Amino acid sequence: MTRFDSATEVVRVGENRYAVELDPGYLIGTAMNGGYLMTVLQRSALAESDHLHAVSSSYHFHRPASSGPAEIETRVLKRGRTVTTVQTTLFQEGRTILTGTLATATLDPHAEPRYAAPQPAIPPQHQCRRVDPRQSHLPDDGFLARVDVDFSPDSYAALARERTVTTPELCGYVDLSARDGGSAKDPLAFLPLAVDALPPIVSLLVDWSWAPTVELTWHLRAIPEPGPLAFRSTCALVSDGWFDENVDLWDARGRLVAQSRQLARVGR
Amino acid sequence: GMVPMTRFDSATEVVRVGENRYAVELDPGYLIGTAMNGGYLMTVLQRSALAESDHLHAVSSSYHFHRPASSGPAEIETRVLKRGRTVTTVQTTLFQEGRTILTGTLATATLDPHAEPRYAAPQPAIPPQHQCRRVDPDDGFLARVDVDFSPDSYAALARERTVTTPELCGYVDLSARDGGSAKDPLAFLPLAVDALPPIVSLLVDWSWAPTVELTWHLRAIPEPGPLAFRSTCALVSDGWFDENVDLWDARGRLVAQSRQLARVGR
Ligand SMILES: [Cl-]
Ligand SMILES: [Cl-]
Ligand SMILES: [Cl-]
Ligand SMILES: [Cl-]
Repeated sequence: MTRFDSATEVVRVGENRYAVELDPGYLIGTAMNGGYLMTVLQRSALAESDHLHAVSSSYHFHRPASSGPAEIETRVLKRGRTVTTVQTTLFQEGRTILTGTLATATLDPHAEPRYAAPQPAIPPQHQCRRVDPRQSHLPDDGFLARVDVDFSPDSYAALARERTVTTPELCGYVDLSARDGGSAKDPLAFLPLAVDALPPIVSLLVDWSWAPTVELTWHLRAIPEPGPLAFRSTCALVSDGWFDENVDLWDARGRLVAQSRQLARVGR
Repeated sequence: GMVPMTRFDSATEVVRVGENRYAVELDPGYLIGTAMNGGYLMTVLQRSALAESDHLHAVSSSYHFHRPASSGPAEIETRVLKRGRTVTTVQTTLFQEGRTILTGTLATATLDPHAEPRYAAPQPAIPPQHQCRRVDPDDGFLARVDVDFSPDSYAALARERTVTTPELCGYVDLSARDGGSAKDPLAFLPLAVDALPPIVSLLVDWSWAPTVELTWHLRAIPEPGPLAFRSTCALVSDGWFDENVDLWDARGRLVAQSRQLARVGR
């Protein structure tokens, strides 16, 4: 087992009802990381579905969650031969935290694209640079110790402020941490965390290092084989406190597997 | 003279029939075959959502399309999920003939009309509207909008060009035929993001291309007038494609970012 496998398990407690334990190791401060809460909700949805994969998932974040127990309430909105859509909502201390709606279907793992834009040039993982997480009061050194994130030299330079930031862009490789048990066993389970496992892109543009997510929708495009994911994060506009963070993930083979866009407002 | 209001203004109004309950008439003029255009269905849901909100604007709207709608009456059911000082989130579902058509969840907030970007990537180069081309010809959806394509985009659609990267750009607006430019562009954005030819047309022949999910974000209050657009797509595989539409207003300000995931087949 990897820490993630244990941390993200959801137990069926009743019909359309699940129980989960939020692992404080995924705290980014006083709130749980959003991607971790997505991972748990994704599990609830596929448990209720006749299809294997979460092909489009839209999540609306209402309030921060903390460690300990949380409860999940699911609802199938539409069942179909190709697409089955499930609504899943997370509760904690009598309050709604987050709601997701997921279009589930079963993708062909050997499907050949009819068209595919090339993966943008990203340096090999060995030429990339990682920042060793220092110790933290957060349980087991909090969120930053749950994932290994390798940045291209330019991305590192950007985050470390040792270079000019003309256009906001980060890239490199991401995976579950070596510390917690190595690469994800089930990549698909990890994608919802992966899309939200990187430094907020806004940190490169205004002087806020984070924002609570308001909305994130992400799409599964191909079935990835296990291993670290190549990532690229961009932003087209910061205005009236609002910013867009666009994260794409590719696999070892250069196959686009995830396209994510979240919207968040600074100072909330 | 001119009509004091557009077809769109009448066609997309919603009546409150009870608590968290609205009635709406789907205008057959917005049909693409037997199924109502998705953006028109979004416009109507957005109205119901804002009617239930203490905030003015639909900042993030995520929509899941369960089944196609036909013309005639439909009923809308709303639900406030979260109320806040900055954000209020409203769920809204559309029903027709006892069946769930579409469900949207909208993060609503009030954006500052005078707010200026702290950062902005550049609008892509798009020829002016006068150098663009409109298809010369249909009492359905294509007559509800006026869509001008860059010469290269027109050439691509007309198959007069070798397409490499699937891209379309130009200007879009409510049609002259229907009363001219949108009088409330904020109400028109949910239709605009889904008012273009499917991007997958450039890559494959297709007989059906239904939207599965669309999420779009409102980035600035647009000034009235035709919207500059750009539509792109990164992968068409296993019968699915992504359609990414960005919209800018007359002053080159980014106002909408849309991504939909859709099926494609023959
Ligand atoms: Cl925090
Ligand atoms: Cl059903
Ligand atoms: Cl079906
Ligand atoms: Cl509330």
